[PDB]
Amino acid sequence: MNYPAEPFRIKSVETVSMIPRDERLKKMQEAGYNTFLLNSKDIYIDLLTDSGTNAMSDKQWAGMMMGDEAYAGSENFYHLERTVQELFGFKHIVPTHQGRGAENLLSQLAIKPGQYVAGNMYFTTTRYHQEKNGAVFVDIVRDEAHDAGLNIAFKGDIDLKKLQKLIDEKGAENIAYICLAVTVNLAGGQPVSMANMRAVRELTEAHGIKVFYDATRCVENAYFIKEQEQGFENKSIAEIVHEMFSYADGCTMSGKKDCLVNIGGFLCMNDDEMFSSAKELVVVYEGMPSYGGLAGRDMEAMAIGLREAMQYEYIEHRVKQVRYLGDKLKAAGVPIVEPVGGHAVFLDARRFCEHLTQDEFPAQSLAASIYVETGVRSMERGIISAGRNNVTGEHHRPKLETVRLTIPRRVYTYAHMDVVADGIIKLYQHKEDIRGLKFIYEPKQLRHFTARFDYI
Amino acid sequence: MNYPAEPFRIKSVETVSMIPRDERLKKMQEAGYNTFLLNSKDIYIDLLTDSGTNAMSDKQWAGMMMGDEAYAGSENFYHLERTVQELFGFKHIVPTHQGRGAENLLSQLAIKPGQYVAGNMYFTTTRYHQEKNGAVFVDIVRDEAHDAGLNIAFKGDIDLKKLQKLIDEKGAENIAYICLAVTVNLAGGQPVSMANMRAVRELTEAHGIKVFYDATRCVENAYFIKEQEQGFENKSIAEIVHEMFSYADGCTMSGKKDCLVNIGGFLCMNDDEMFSSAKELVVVYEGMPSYGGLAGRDMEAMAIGLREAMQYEYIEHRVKQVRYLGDKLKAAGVPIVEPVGGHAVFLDARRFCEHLTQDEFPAQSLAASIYVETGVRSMERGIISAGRNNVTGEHHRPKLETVRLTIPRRVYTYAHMDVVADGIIKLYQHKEDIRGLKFIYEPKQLRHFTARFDYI
Amino acid sequence: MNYPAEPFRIKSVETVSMIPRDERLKKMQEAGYNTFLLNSKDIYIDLLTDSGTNAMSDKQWAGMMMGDEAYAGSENFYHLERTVQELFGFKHIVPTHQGRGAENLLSQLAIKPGQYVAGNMYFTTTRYHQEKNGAVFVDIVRDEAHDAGLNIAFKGDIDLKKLQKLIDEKGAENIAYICLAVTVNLAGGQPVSMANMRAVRELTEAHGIKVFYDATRCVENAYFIKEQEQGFENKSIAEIVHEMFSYADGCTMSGKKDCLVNIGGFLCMNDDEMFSSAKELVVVYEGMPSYGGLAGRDMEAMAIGLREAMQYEYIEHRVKQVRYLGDKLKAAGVPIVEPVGGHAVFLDARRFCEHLTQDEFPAQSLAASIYVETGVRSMERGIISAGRNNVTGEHHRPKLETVRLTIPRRVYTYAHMDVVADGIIKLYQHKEDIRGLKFIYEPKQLRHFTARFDYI
Amino acid sequence: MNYPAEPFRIKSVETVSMIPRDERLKKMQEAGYNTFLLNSKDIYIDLLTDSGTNAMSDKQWAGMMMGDEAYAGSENFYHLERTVQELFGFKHIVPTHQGRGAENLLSQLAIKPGQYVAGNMYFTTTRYHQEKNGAVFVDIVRDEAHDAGLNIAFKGDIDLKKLQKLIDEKGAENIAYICLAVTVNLAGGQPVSMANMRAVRELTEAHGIKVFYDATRCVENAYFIKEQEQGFENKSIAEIVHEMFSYADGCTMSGKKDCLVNIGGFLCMNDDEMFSSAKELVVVYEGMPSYGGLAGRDMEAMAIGLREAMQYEYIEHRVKQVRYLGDKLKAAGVPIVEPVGGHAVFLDARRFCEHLTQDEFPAQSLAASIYVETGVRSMERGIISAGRNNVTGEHHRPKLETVRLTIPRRVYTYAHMDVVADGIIKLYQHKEDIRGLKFIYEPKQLRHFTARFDYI
Ligand SMILES: CC1=C(O)/C(=C\N=C(/Cc2ccc(O)c(F)c2)C(=O)O)C(COP(=O)(O)O)=CN1
Ligand SMILES: CC1=C(O)/C(=C\N=C(/Cc2ccc(O)c(F)c2)C(=O)O)C(COP(=O)(O)O)=CN1
Ligand SMILES: CC1=C(O)/C(=C\N=C(/Cc2ccc(O)c(F)c2)C(=O)O)C(COP(=O)(O)O)=CN1
Ligand SMILES: CC1=C(O)/C(=C\N=C(/Cc2ccc(O)c(F)c2)C(=O)O)C(COP(=O)(O)O)=CN1
Ligand SMILES: [K+]
Ligand SMILES: [K+]
Ligand SMILES: [K+]
Ligand SMILES: [K+]
Repeated sequence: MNYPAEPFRIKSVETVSMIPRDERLKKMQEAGYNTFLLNSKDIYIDLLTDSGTNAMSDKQWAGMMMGDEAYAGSENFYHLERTVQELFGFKHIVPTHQGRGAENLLSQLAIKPGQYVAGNMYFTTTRYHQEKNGAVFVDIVRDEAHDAGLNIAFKGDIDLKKLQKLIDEKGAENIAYICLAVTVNLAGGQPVSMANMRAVRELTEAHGIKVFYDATRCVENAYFIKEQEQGFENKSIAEIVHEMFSYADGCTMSGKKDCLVNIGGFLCMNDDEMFSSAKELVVVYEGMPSYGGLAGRDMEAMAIGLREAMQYEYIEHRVKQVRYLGDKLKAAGVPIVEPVGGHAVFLDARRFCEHLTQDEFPAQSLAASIYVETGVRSMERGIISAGRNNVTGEHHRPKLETVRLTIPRRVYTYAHMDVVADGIIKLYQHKEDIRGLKFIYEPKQLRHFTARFDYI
Repeated sequence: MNYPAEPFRIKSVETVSMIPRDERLKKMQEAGYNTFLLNSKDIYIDLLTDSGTNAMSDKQWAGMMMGDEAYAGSENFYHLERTVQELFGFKHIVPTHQGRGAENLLSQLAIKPGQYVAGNMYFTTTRYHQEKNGAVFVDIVRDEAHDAGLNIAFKGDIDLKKLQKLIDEKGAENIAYICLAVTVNLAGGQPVSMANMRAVRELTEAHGIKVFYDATRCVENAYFIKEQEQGFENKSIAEIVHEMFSYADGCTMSGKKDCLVNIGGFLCMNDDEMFSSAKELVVVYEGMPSYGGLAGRDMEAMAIGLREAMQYEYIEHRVKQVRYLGDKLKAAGVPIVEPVGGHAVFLDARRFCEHLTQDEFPAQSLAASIYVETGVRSMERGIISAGRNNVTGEHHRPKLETVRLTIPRRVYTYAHMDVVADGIIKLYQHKEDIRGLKFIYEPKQLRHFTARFDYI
Repeated sequence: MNYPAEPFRIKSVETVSMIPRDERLKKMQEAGYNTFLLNSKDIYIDLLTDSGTNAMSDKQWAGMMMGDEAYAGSENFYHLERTVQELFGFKHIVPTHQGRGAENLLSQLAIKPGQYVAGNMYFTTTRYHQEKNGAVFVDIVRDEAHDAGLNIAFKGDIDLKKLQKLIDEKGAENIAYICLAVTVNLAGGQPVSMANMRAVRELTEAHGIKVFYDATRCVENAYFIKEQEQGFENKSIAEIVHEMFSYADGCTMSGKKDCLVNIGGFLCMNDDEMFSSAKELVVVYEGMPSYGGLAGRDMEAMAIGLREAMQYEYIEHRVKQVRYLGDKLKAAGVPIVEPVGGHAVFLDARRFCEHLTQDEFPAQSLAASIYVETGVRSMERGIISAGRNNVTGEHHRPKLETVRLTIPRRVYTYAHMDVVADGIIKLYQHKEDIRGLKFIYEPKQLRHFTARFDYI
Repeated sequence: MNYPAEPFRIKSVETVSMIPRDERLKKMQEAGYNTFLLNSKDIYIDLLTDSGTNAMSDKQWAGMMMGDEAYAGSENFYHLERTVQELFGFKHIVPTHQGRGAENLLSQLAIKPGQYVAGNMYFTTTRYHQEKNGAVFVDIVRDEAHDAGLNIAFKGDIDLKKLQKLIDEKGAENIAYICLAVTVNLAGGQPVSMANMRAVRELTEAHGIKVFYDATRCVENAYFIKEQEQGFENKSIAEIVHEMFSYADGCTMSGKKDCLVNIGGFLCMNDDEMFSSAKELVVVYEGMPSYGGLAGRDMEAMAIGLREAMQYEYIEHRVKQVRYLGDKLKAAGVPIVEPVGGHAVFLDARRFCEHLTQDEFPAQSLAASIYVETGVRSMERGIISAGRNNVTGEHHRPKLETVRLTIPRRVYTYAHMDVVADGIIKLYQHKEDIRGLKFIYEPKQLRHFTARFDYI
């Protein structure tokens, strides 16, 4: 089916409600026109992020009651370890409270100052942690991933020619590692093909370069592989996931996405020495190698969640619900990044706000207008998030200037998607009304989280 | 709005799945062609009943962690007591584990053998408990309630002429009480108007006759009053509910319906003497006057749920979701009871299976076929449920021969409704294939729950 | 150990507090000097009963999150069914909301008016249900069970000579069944030996008489067999429990005791015909044969709890904690029923209040005084509970006139036991102050639950 | 009362068990004789730490069901924020996943390389983050805090003459801040007096020096003030806590101690500019200013638990339960740190193992032997934990060479304390059997967490 019914039913609910437009106007201004700064109770449908906002199952809530809260050697850590070893096939695991805790560890463990890290498109926390440890980030994603309107499969693939050029020009020894993300968040939640994963393994292995996956949305990625990559139509999601990670030396994971939890992450690796070093560092920032800044009950819920995520009907519906929202938006001519990704519809604010230049922050302003007009919260994924160039002080200027309608797993229905689409479509009819913004307060890094703006 | 989005979002889920038709064929025969005898894991979408199958809120689950499990005087009982006193306006409450526990008490308390009980249509457990205690049930519902296809408002209303006729012919002193149900389940979930409740109160009070409400779906009932009775458009659901019970001497309640819980009921009354007698009897069958066969945590969840149920947007959506299913079926030509009621769509098995006689049990067989062809469980509400005449031994033979597609509160989506409608519409295309049934095992009372059948 | 440390640790808590003496004085008066009528919030340590007041484990609370709330065929019911079949060895089980629900079913199913039911001492709800159905209760417990101060093992044993006498004088066909309770609650929590169950099975079998156990505290009973009956020292609690029920035709169970839950019970039987008849009747009073008036989650919690109860260290500590309280009392010369039973210490009010006659209700008044002086709630288990002779209207006058300090499973500590002991011992120093009571309001049955009194 | 009964009762339990000595011997060797490396399942009574191991209340578990899991502006964050503002009286709060996350933030925010941080005794993570950010740690605790056997009140107090000397010799501008911990963990859980907090506040404010409290066991600290400092006997615990922090510029807090939770922490400050900088940094390591690496439900549980901690009878019993264990050990002549502190009894391993030198790691070995002989886990708090001098590479070699029997809040009973005491006293009788240890694996920082040893 184009659009399957939910492969689950509702066990428990939380209410939603909408404050009137006059009040939303005030709230948007109080938040300095940054949706990050709005309060949860003032939001009707919260599409800021699919991170940590997921609905857990009855089985996970059973796990929540069985936390072994020991400071060291918790049974829940061992359940998590066994599960990740079985499903991902990595030798070793260090839990972290969430994904950027794992990025902090990886970056300190695997980067020498002066080295290059090459990735399939930047990510905000990921790039900050690479740069603060002395690395230069090099984008090796295929060109197509920066082309918003282009409807092509596997937009997240690395261009092997860009990888080869980095190697030839800078030398393999000067490359800390390749960061391969599945899916690619800022490209629109775009998947990477198994073919590309295998090809990257082969090239890097030949030159002795390590490859660490960002595994955060690896199950959405696995779904696209099953759906679209020839040869995989009859493989299980679990088989796909396991093969994906066989092409990697380790991974960072925010469990707050595809592990279907509200908190949690981990760092994996095959190398014994790196594992030892990781454990020496985890106690500095996170907690013991057997809790990593998580309560025992959360290691448990994460272990259970990862295994649930492998169910075909669950992930098919997950992805197709997002696709449904995108299809409704397209049917009305609303410009979006194509194809629709695993976790979100990305409005293309470059097209939506043609009357604004990127320097007046059209994505940031569009996200504010969406809230004011509909009570829906969405996220800036453009020039603000991209941050400043750490050598020149200028904005990084991504080609993609987008607003992310991000869907938490198992929280909303198609009726909620219809409400979102209807509201965005009405706003599009008067898109010329959206005004440019300027900074009135800009943090020194990861500025999108807490920046404040005013209208031009 | 015709069909509002859910005014809540999902906090936790439980998976659903479907076993193939060939296995369902076998399971249906193992169940003696009676949907009550099917196992839960063998059912894809379970519309057997809206009783006790509801999804609770996060707030209710918080109350589930706060059970004061004292054998007597639990703080949870006091919370329930004051909630019901506030919302229903009755003087006294006695908790029971569910509705038929309250029916057992009322019937033993209020019936002298040989007396009449008059109601707006029979109900199965209610009539059995009336008859077990020596009463003769008299149906005083308006004639239109028995006319499946007749689309009129407030089909649940008592015909005051029938009540008057009973008083005239039998004498007021020979009437134990009037049972006034809101809504009327077996009529299709049909509401009773405020005007009717008032007229019933006036006539009964003039003859000294007691009126006990069956409050089980009172909130659905209050919704229909708000929506359709002129003079009530601007009243809150809560003030409608309170006014309704101001015309009663007490009530039975299965909380497993409109109190949004999985177990729980109670008996209310204004009379001090009956309250005293009720407390003497509750300890025989249920438990103390302060737990009545419930865990403290369940009195808590029931108190919280009754109050949540008064939110307009919740109950508007609840009722319109049922209406949506009914609208799809009607549009495709599938025969249903009209108008659509508060809790369920009722297929008209008489019209659906015109090739069968009522003696061949078309509702029971239609329910079996629905399960075989779709994995949806539905309920017989026809000749089987109506039981036998306890004087003559003949089947009661109700005019309404129906299969009930019953919707748990806050559990399913419109997509689930679409799946259900598609399946029933497909079966309707070959309705001539539905075969008649005969009993192979018949229980001595309430026979629909566990009777077994074979095809004739 | 005489007194083992708890074989568990605390996963969660609820607070306790004590209102001052002058407030307790007022509350006791407002409660008509009946401890049943006190509110939970006004109680410091609530020892009214071990029924439904148990602390569940983390595993049970895990189970509480996994309720399959289906109206029929719940997976939780099948887990319960398979657990009871495995552990008790009965063919069939019918769930009930608690114990007296099962007694209602048994008594209606197995008693013809005019017949005798013989038991190892009466119990309150049990005897009422026997009588209501037209049986005469005959006490066949050994004489020693009525001798409060006698310290002998297996006081709950049936006297085979009394059973034989009944067979000889009334005929086997006039005995509905034998009701063998393990342990015997009103004898002081006294166990029955395996030797005795064997002998009763043999005598009843020879005469075609049925034996139904009251299984309510069968695990406490199994503990005494293991501790004290020759040949059982190396048998597991589970092995002992299974052998016990191999001597029975069925059982009633209140799960609210040894199944470690807050609500729940069941009826078991080996006979196919009785099982069919039980299922016809369960739907009248309780619910479906597959929920019996319980939420799915509670059948789950009860299935888990029954299996947990078989852990030797748990039930060892359970029983020895009670024994600890009894030993502290005996050390101070406070008169109690001997030996200490499985679930409670029974103060011997006959000796404690030797200045009052039984017609002045010493046990009722002692219970009132204990609350006033200490904030501890305890239960009348004497002339009040015994009720009225249904032929003569006089009080039944049990030899045992006792006040029960009943200990919920896994709730209190030895320090709590010490506080209770200190309070009772202090009261004992001035026991002469305890005043006689008289009825002010007397229910027609099970009078102890809600009766009100005043000082003579 | 010397030792009060628990001012709560048990709501739910988790089982404990003991593996036999021969298995414990093997597990201990497998853990390289480091108790941190043992598995929770292999531990009978786990006294490793009071961090994150607490039992929550029913009210907290209710709060666990009401997590608003929004990525930004969660209602649970606002509850935590207003709770801490009310109770601690700081202007601003930034949540962190636990204490060392708050220490990472404070140290990066408030230290310029080469500055001094002075504190009332070192702590492990605290000193590491100070040093890693370029500070030199200066111990300004009174000399008596380092004298295990010296029983004096308020041993945690800063020596004002050491602070004055630091200011005189280094200059106030070269002091990054003062770290004032309440209680002082490594001194034995020793309280700081209100008089000392005032004196430190006066001196630091005169030189424009900031004082940040380590708030981790501030409620235990408040208890000692109430119990022992003249002029506070009639004040509530909450009034005392609020006054304490009125002498501070901010705090770090691990909520995993006195906030009665299993995960959680925060950083407080009064200064607006520092709040802004902390928010710029929190997003790097932890998460948003409104979740800081915690699930919404954990911010809820922490807000609830901090408020519960202020209950006098709760904290009185908490501290007096520790005292009970300490009193038992002292009476048998087992050497301990005196007086007994808020959270633990510290065995004095220098005196316990007088036949060993500190170079042979007697605290580390004594902890290993306690586990082998008793199944009780305890913590090294001596030469291993103290780590190496970051200039010379020599062991810090603290005067206090101790093993900590650390008591989680609301988890164990006095009977568990008796079992622990019995086992320690028994081991003390053959204390000369305890063998010296040497490193076989030594981490580069915080080495006690994962170091492995072998017998000399
Ligand atoms: C592919 C990847 C992520 O998507 C990711 C997180 N994602 C978020 C949360 C967030 C992160 C960065 C932002 O600029 C942002 F505005 C929102 C999100 O909504 O997209 C992390 C970091 O994992 P943590 O969030 O568990 O630390 C690593 N890798
Ligand atoms: C208007 C009313 C009810 O609808 C009702 C129950 N209703 C059910 C459950 C059920 C009852 C009787 C059946 O023949 C049946 F097949 C199903 C239902 O599905 O409709 C009760 C009794 O409340 P209890 O179920 O809490 O005891 C009293 N009054
Ligand atoms: C050996 C047996 C029991 O002990 C028992 C109950 N016991 C209670 C509760 C109660 C019962 C009767 C009283 O007079 C009383 F004051 C208190 C108790 O505290 O002892 C039941 C009945 O099980 P239900 O309580 O689940 O219906 C059957 N059999
Ligand atoms: C006075 C203070 C603490 O006691 C403290 C922690 N205490 C622990 C856990 C632990 C910490 C350090 C160790 O060497 C250790 F072996 C155990 C403990 O058991 O004592 C923290 C840090 O708070 P976090 O643990 O929430 O990050 C800051 N300040
Ligand atoms: K249910
Ligand atoms: K209870
Ligand atoms: K923990
Ligand atoms: K979250």
